[PDB]
This record gives sequence, C-alpha cells and structure tokens, in this order.
Amino acid sequence: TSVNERIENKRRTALLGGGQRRIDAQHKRGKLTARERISLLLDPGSFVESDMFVEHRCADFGMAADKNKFPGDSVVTGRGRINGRLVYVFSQDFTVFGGSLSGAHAQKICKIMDQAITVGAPVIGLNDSGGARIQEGVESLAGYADIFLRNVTASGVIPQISLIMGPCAGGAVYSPALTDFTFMVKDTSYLFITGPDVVKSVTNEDVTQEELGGAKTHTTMSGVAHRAFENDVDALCNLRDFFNYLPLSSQDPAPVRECHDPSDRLVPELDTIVPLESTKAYNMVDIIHSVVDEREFFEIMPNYAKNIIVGFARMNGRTVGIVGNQPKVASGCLDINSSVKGARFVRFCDAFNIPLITFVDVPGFLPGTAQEYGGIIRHGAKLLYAFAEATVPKVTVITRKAYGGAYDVMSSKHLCGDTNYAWPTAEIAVMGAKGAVEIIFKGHENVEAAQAEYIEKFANPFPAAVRGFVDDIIQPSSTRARICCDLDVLASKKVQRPWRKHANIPL
Amino acid sequence: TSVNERIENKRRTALLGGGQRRIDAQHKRGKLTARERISLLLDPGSFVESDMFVEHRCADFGMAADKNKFPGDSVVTGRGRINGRLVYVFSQDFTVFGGSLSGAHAQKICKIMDQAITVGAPVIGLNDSGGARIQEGVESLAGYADIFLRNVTASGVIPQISLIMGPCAGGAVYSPALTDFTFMVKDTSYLFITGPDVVKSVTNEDVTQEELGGAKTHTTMSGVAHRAFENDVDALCNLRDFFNYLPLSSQDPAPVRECHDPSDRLVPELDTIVPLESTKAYNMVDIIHSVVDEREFFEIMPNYAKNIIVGFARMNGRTVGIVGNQPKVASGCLDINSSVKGARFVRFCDAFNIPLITFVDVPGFLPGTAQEYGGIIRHGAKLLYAFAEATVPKVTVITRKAYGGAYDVMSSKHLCGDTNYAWPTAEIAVMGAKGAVEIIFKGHENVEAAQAEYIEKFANPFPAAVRGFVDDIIQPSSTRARICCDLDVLASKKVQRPWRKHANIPL
Ligand SMILES: *C(=O)CCCC[C@@H]1SC[C@@H]2NC(=O)N[C@@H]21
Ligand SMILES: *C(=O)CCCC[C@@H]1SC[C@@H]2NC(=O)N[C@@H]21
Repeated sequence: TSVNERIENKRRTALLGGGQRRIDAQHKRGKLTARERISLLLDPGSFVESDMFVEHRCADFGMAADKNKFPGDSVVTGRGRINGRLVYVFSQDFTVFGGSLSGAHAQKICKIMDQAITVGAPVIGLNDSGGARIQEGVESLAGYADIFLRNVTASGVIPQISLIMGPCAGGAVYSPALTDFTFMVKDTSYLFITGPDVVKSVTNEDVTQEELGGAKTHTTMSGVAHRAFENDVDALCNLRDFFNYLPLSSQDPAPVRECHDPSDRLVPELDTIVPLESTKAYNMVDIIHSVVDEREFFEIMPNYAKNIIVGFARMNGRTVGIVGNQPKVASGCLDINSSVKGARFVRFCDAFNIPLITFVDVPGFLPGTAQEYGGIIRHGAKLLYAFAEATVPKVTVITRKAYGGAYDVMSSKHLCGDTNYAWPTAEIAVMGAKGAVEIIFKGHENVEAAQAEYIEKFANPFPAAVRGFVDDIIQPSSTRARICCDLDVLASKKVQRPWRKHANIPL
Repeated sequence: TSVNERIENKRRTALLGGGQRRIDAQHKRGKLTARERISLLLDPGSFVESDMFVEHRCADFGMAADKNKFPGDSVVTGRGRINGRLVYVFSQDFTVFGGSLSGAHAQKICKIMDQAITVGAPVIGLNDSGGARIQEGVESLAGYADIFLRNVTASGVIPQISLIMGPCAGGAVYSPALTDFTFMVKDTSYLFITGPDVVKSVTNEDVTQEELGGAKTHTTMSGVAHRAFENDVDALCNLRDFFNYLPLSSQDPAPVRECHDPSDRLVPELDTIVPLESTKAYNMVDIIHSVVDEREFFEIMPNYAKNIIVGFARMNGRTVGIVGNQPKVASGCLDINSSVKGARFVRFCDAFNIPLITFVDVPGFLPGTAQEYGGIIRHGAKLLYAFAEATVPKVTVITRKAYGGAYDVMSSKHLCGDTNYAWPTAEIAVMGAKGAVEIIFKGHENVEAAQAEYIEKFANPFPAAVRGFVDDIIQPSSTRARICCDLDVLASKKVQRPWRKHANIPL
C-alpha cells in the first residue's frame, strides 16, 4: 500500500465517522449527523475542515487497538462563512464513542477558539455529548478546563452562540452557561448534570428524561434556554437568520444592512393601542412589530418571564435590541425572573455596540413572600445595573405607567440615557393618585376634593416633563421616525468612565 | 501498603533520581548532580521544588514499564532566593534517561517560565542534555517549540541567564542563543548541534569533542559563550555574584546596593596612564579598575574580541555597564567581532535600565579584505544602532583617539548622549594630521609649514569642544567623581520616541 492510498482511506473513514449502522440509528432517531448539520449551517462550499487526521493518544484499556482509532476523534471543527461573513464552528459527533469528550477532542475545539479570538470571528457550537470519556480519566477534565478558560476569555470579544441538538451531561453543560445565547431543539435535546438514575438513587422522587432536562423545561421554567426550535433543519435555518443580526467582534459597530422600509413613515396604528382605562391591559407586542423594520422581530424566551419582552430587530438597517414590559401578564410588574432575563440581554447588547430601545409600562414590583424570600431586592438590582452601566445609545419610550422605583430601573433618563419620549397617556409618579392622596391628606376634611385636585394635576405626563425627565411628548404615530432619527445620530457617541479592573454587578 | 507509605517512597525515588550508580559516575566525572547544584546556587532553605511527582505519559517502546517511571522526569524545577531576591531556576538531571528532553520535561520548564514572567522574576537555567528523547518522537519537538516561544516572549521583560555545565546537543543548543548571557565550564561543557560522528560522515575532516564544541572554542573563537569557569563549584559561586548586578525585571531600576567607597574621591593614578606618544599603547583596564567602586569589575568574554572591553561594575552602589576600547590590541580598531560583542552587551543594558559608561580610544576600522569580505559594513552598523537606540543614561569619556566614522559609532553626543568628557590628550578628527594635510594641501609649495600649522590647530581636543561636541575637558583624576554626579541625576531621565511595532536592527 502506497502513502497516497493510505491517505485516501483515512479521508473516507473520517467522513464516515462511527460507521454506517450508527448513522442509521441517528437518522431513525430523527437527527442529522454532525457533518450534515454543518453543510446546512454554512454557505455552500465555504467550509474548511481542520485537523481531520487527529487521533487520540490514549493507549490504556485497549484504546491502543486499531478498532478504536477513529480519525476526527468525535468532533467536526473548522471555519466557513454565512452570507459571506466569516464564522468558526464546531459540531460534536455522537457516532464516535458516544460523542464523549477526550483530551484531543477539547484540543481541536480550543484551537479554533484561539483563531476566532485572534482574527475577531464569532464561534457557533452545536453540542451533543454524553459527557467525559472515562477511559482517559483526568485528561478529559483538563479538556473541560481549557475550553472553559477560552469561553471566559472570549466573553465581550466575540459573540458565542450555542445550539444544543441532543443530550448533554457532565461538565459539558457549563459551556452553554458561559456563551451568550443558548438554543435547544424541542423533544430532541436535553440538558442535565446527572441523569434520572442518580436523582432516584439520591432522593426518593420519580422523574423521566424529558422532565429532568427537557427543552420545554429549560425554555419555560428554569430560564436557561433562550428558544427551542421544532427540529434540526428548522433550528439551523433560524440560526442562520439570527446570525445575520450580530457583529463579528466587539470592535465592530452593529451591522447595517440594506433596507427598503422608509425610515420616515408614520404608524397610525399606534395611536389607539393604549387604552384610557387604567385597568385594561394591552399587548405590547403590537407596538414592537409596528415600529421595527418590515415588522420582523426576533423574540427571545417567548415562554419564560412573559411579563418582559426582549429581542432583536432592525431599524433603518441597523441591528437594535428591544426591551419592554408586557402589561398583558401580571399587570406588567417586575419580578425575579423578568429581572434576570432583562439584565442578561441588555449586557450582551451593550458589550457589542447594539443600541437599546426600551418600551416602559411598569406599575411596580410583584408583591408577596414568594418574591421577598427569593431575593427580589438582590435580583431587581441586576436590571438597574445592566442599564446604568451601558454606554451604547439608549432610547426610551414610556407608553402608560411608570410608578415607583421601577421608573428608574426601566432605563430612565437619569441613568445616562440619550432620549426619553412619553406618549400622551404616560404617567410618572411615586405611586398612583389613590395611595398618594390617602397618605398626603390624612385626617383632613373634604378629602374627595383633594383627590380630584391631585388627579387633575399629577395623573398625566406633565409633572415629570416640566422637570426635564422627558424630552418631548409625542404622538404615537410618529414614534418610529423619532427613534430612527436618534439612532442615526447617536451611533458615533462615545462616553468616558473611570478606570476599573472589572465590573462588580450585584449578582 | 498505605497511601502515605507510597508517597514517602515516591519522594525518596525523586531525590535519588537515576540511581546511585549513575550518581557515582557523575562524581567520578567531576560533576555535581542537578540537586546538589541547586543547593549551592540558592540561599539555604529558600528552594521550593514544584511538580516533583510528574511522570511521562509515553507508553510506547516499553516506556509503560514500571522500570522506566522516574518521578521528576529528568529536570529539577522550582523557585528560591539569592540574597533575599526571588529567582526561578531549573537544572537538567543527566542521570535519568541521559537528561534527554521529553514532552513533560519541557512542560515543567515552561510552567516556571510562565510564573517568572507573571511576577517579574529572573530565570536561571543550568543546562546538561544529550538532546531529544527519540522514544516519544515528535512530542519532544513540541517541547522545544514551547520553550523557544517562552524564551522569546520573556526577552526584555526578565533577564535570562544560562550556564552550561555539561554536553548539549540537538535543539537544546538554541535556548542559550535566546537568553541574555551564556556561561560555560572549562573542559566539562560542550555545545554543538551534531557530534563528531556526523561531521566525519558528512565531510572528510577529523575532529574530537573538545575541538568541535568545547568551552575554549566558544569563549575564544566563535564568540558564543560569555565566560568559562574552572569547575562546577566556582561556576556557581561566580554566578551568584553575577546575579547580584541585575534587576529582577525590566520594570525595575538598576539595583542600588550599600556602598562604602566615597563617591567624591580623586583618582590621581589616571593622569599619567595615557602616553603622549601616539604610537605607544596602554592598557584600558587600568582606567576601568580605578574608576569603579572598590575596584571590582566583572569582565565579559575576556578572551574574545580583545580589542573591545565590555562588562559590569558598580558606581556609588548602582549597577552600570561599561564599554571601552583596548588600544593594547590591534591599535584599538573596530572589526567585525568587536562590533558583535558590543551591540549585544549595550542592548541588554538598555533594556533593563542599566546606565552606560563608554571609554573611547579608537583610531578607525581594521582594514583589509578579511573584514570587507566578511561584511564589516553590515556588522559595524550593529554597534552604531545599539547606542543610537538607547534611552538609558550614557556617559562617554574620550581618552585619546577618535578618528573618522568610529567617533560616532562609539556613542558620541550626537546619538542623544547625556554627557561627554575629554581628557587633555583627546583628539577628534576625520583623520590624522598626516593624511589630512596631504589631501588638503596638494601640489602647493611649503607643505611642511602647512603641516606644522595644521597640527598646532587641530591635533588637540579644541576644534570639537568649541563646537559643542564635548561638554568639558577634565583632568583625568576627577573622572570618577564627575561620572558619579551624572549617574545620580540622570537616573530619573525619560525620553519620548515615536511608536513602532518593533525595532529593525541591521543584523
Ligand atoms: C391592591 O391594593 C394591590 C395593589 C398592587 C398594585 C401593584 S401590584 C405591584 C405594585 N406594587 C404595589 O404596591 N402596587 C403595584
Ligand atoms: C598605514 O598607512 C596604515 C594605516 C592604518 C591606520 C589605522 S588602521 C585602521 C584605521 N583605518 C585607517 O585608514 N587608518 C586607521
């Protein structure tokens, strides 16, 4: 056998992976293989695979046998482009040793992370594993340590996107916790530290795989996964479109893309969304959809902390992040869960120079022992900090209510905001007229007259505007045009801040 | 066997190394072991050994047998102090696998280099090896690559001192080429890429070990080793004293140490060293010894390029570097070899904030085809650059001759010097009076009168001094006091220079 023949056989084996019968199982299971997934993700013909001939060096427990020598060592790594833009990817291959992490496995992933940091290119990981490769022992633990170090170092330098498309257990579960966004695939992906076998052995509780770490749990109740997609093909199609929003590095401005939607059009549909009756809820999403370019909005965590809306959109071609209250759910009140989702989203957009638009309608905080015992004070400070720290353009629109300390938490002008607009129905106060009059006028005669006088003077947007809290009071139909104008002039804004070794968010 | 018993046996094996019989050979050979050498080098009780329990992971060619498992894997690494000052060291142990370099071998060395860079501590290596460990194959080549990368990265950050105390072959020979100073041990150390067996196989020439790569060759003819010491014990004793001159990092000022030698004393011995007869040589070393604190001078490469003197000394407690000509050898003329030694010494002292004192007495360059064919133009530019680039205090004293372009090469005031003094016998000119008059007065009558007129006006230190080339003309007896005064006021001097990615020395 010649050298060239050996090489050709090594290429064909790396392409097959764990063997055709294991591929057949993956397809029976409704899953794509690691190499098929890359072909869908990246532009045709743009993918360049690295280190395809790397094999493990472990010789213990029979691992020195030729029957265990799978070139590629369970990961596909390399670089490519999505719509002409450079991206680094890796995808874990479940057909070789179960997708378990070896020393060399982690290495290959680390090397492309080092290039991505060096050139300033994003990294997308497609995760699917069973955990560490116990046959090597502590080399897989060193593998995890090296990946974790890169994931932390890359934070704020390049965006890191993780899509989980299968099981995930052991140390693998912490890389999505270090990246910026985590997505899952409904009823196909799992994310858990230990399996149901350990849970039942430790505590006398019964649980199945879908209940312990299923995609529905992590997108609806734990707040870990940002969005689950129906299947592998739809998940990668939406991932490509999501990719188009983000810059390649934090040194880059928010991407600007060709846009046909006139920036100066009016939106008459906004003038009557907000009811005059204070106890009538409305859907904030109708406002978000009508303002954003071509009515396209990418919603993050649609099923978790529904009282606050966060997501991506484009206005006049430029990527922006949108945060707003949802009065339809829990009167639009802040709670622990909403503060966690908000702070994380805001922090990402600030780090990568993506402007923020805030739609405020918040009557206060959710009362009760469930929130007080949960540390609502500690968690609420997370959203206040996330806005106060921001140095990217911030445009706030107040649609109806902003009572109490929630006024400042939801990116008020006094946290170094750029512009703040009020709609005619906006009301800014420490509390509603009923509470304020009962406290201010206590024991006096003709309280009912005092109630009428207070409402006429303070139950509107004027006592705040005349003080400099609001820059203008605008007709809702003009909101989009007003925001577009601010975005196109604040984009070159820089501010100074004292030197710090690093930030100290309340956590 | 309990866990504690196993640990105690692992400690005793690491201390023994390659076994008592191999130690016996080392002592028969007149050599100390790697651990005995550290005890001599570092302050008693200050040494802390790291990673004493590390073993190789190679399982091929029988390397998995328990009989090959030597804890420490042929290197002693760790940290300590010399006179209270932190230093990182490693010493290669020849008794385990011949001192050959394994993957893990290089690792352990790299880890202490990473700490030394992080804290700002010097590194001293004691080298003794036979080359790569061929049983591992390409892992030892990766080992060399990682060491080389650290040695380059540390340059200009911490000083790196290498003492070779045994054979050195293969890739190992390049680490002393990356460090700042290389020392050897006479008739015990060797430094060669390939052995005499390869040389005789390639070319029809006979050579022995001492001729191919002996300490005498590298200190006298190739200019690679800075100084050879008689034996292992004397080599480490002089190394400790050398260590006391250098700062721990380039962020530190030149060390200042208690000194009893008055800074303002006169040195009458200098007034009559330089003869009035222009063709009478004198020994520059008598001037150097009489100026420096307590007449202590550390001479570098005493037997190579004897026409130029470089070394370390202290004036008023502060470490300084001294460069000067030696008129005793080749009239004090510059050549290829002298330019190489000078530029390297000057560059080190500048990088680590050690002031320079220059004693100039140079009639020009060595003529002939031996120098022209050797690239005297290219090599002479090395010393000119090394001085011109310097940003540390530079004090120049001109004792007798400075003709031609050599005037500027030997750190003239026009290369951003701080002070420049002339002795009464100094003469600065493009060329001597005889050549200048024959060229200026060609074909004229009464040339002999023109010769007398030229000598009376130009053959002294005045045509340069009246132009601003010399700051003062001083009596030699006051030289030391004048230099001490300049050093104590230039020490806080900083200059600005345009931004550069990196320097581009002519090479
Ligand atoms: C009736 O008195 C209940 C009042 C709750 C109104 C809302 S709920 C959360 C905010 N906190 C608060 O005190 N008022 C707001
Ligand atoms: C006799 O004419 C030889 C003159 C050499 C004098 C010295 S040697 C090196 C310098 N170069 C030079 O032209 N003169 C100096």
